[PDB]
Amino acid sequence: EVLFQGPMEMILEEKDASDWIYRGEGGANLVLAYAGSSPLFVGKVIRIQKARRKNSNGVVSVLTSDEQHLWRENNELISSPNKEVLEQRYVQNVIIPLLGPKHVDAGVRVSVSKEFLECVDKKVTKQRPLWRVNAANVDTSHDSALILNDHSLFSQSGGDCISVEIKPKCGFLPTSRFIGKENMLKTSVSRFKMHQLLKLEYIEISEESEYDPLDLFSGSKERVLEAIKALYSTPQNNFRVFLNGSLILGGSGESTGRTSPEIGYAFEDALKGFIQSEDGHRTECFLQLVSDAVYGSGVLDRLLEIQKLDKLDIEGAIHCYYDIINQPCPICKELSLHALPLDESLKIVKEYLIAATAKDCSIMISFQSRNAWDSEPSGDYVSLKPTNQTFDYKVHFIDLSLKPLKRMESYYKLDKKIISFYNRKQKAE
Ligand SMILES: Nc1ncnc2c1ncn2[C@@H]1O[C@H](COP(=O)(O)OP(=O)(O)O)[C@@H](O)[C@H]1O
Ligand SMILES: O=c1c(O)cccc2cc(O)c(O)c(O)c12
Ligand SMILES: [Mg+2]
Ligand SMILES: [Zn+2]
Repeated sequence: EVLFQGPMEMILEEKDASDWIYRGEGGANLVLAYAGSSPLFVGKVIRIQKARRKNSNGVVSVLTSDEQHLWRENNELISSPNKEVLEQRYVQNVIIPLLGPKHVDAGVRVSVSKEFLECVDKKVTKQRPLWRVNAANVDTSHDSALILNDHSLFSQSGGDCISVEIKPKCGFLPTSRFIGKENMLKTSVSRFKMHQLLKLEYIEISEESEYDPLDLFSGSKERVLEAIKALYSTPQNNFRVFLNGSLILGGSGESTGRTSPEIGYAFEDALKGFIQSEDGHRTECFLQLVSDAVYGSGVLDRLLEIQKLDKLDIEGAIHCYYDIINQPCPICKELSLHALPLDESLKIVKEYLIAATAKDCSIMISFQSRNAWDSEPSGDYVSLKPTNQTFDYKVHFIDLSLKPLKRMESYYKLDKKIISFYNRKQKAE
């Protein structure tokens, strides 16, 4: 019998920085994969908050007063001390009751020192997209991070692990009575298709995408495989494929261009030893695999129901927003929405923000080939007949983030700019 220290929370220090390597980033977070030898972290990633270069006391504020009231239904949620606890609690107490816990497993919090976040910042700057380093770096005045399972790995070997990420976007067309007569194309063209035109105007993509979200969310196995083939053709930032955690198709921390014959030949070859098919045929087999696992899993049906919590479109919901923040409505100048009880205006706005989490999130699908000698069977698999192979798979949601109340104004101005530009571009017959 020996004396042990009393329980204490783990803090990561300069030593532990080198055990992580750049994986990717979006607008809010940097993500790193564990390249070390500890069993705690094998097959994990860490999610670190970026800084884009407070209440009535000078003390910084986690949620604004309006946000505390909007989300007051859960007392723990609005009591969150930092953004890491807020995100755990949002996923645990808001999202998982709506999606289920099978395809969601929130993270585990961990503390970090300032030198750790200075190491990670210097470490990754070389592998980040340049316009990302222009706009944001690691927030080194923070003291927490989130640990999560690495969903590009099937097993927390003797055979490659191949996985895909799909950012599916909004899969339905609005039916709101609050969409004005001039804007009726919003009822027949998807937001994603109209948005493409504006992205081209701003040099953010090089070609219009072939992908249509109404296909992927249709419930038709023919339409679904068609969407997967369009994603492969024009991935932009909606499709990525990893081999043992390393990217082999799509953009790194950013969107990318069309799959050229040269790209396709390289990808066709990277699939050797996962798909057992003669040369020039593995790609066709792999896209059927992804399609079958997306449709067979069923995960998109419940996701679409959360998106449809946006019931009035932003053209309706924006009026409830201006009641919430006790402001004269700039849009009007309507005694319908503005005559609602406070509690109903609040519910509409809150469900709008929840819908946005589901319109903005991603799905990661990892695969295990039973060809490998150390594979283990499960109840979730796809049988590839043209290849006489069986692949087990897992599906998980990522980026289930709480949206800030004040972005409501941004949502409205982008929408107005999308539909106006599309309207103009089509007038030119
Ligand atoms: N849990 C995870 N497992 C594996 N890869 C992940 C995981 N979470 C994020 N990533 C990768 O890192 C990227 C950025 O993460 P994300 O949380 O979307 O950042 P942001 O919140 O800034 O959009 C993702 O697009 C994905 O490729
Ligand atoms: O393209 C995006 C988009 O089209 C819509 C909505 C949210 C996004 C959020 C991100 O963090 C990001 O990097 C994006 O690239 C997008
Ligand atoms: Mg993201
Ligand atoms: Zn109004």
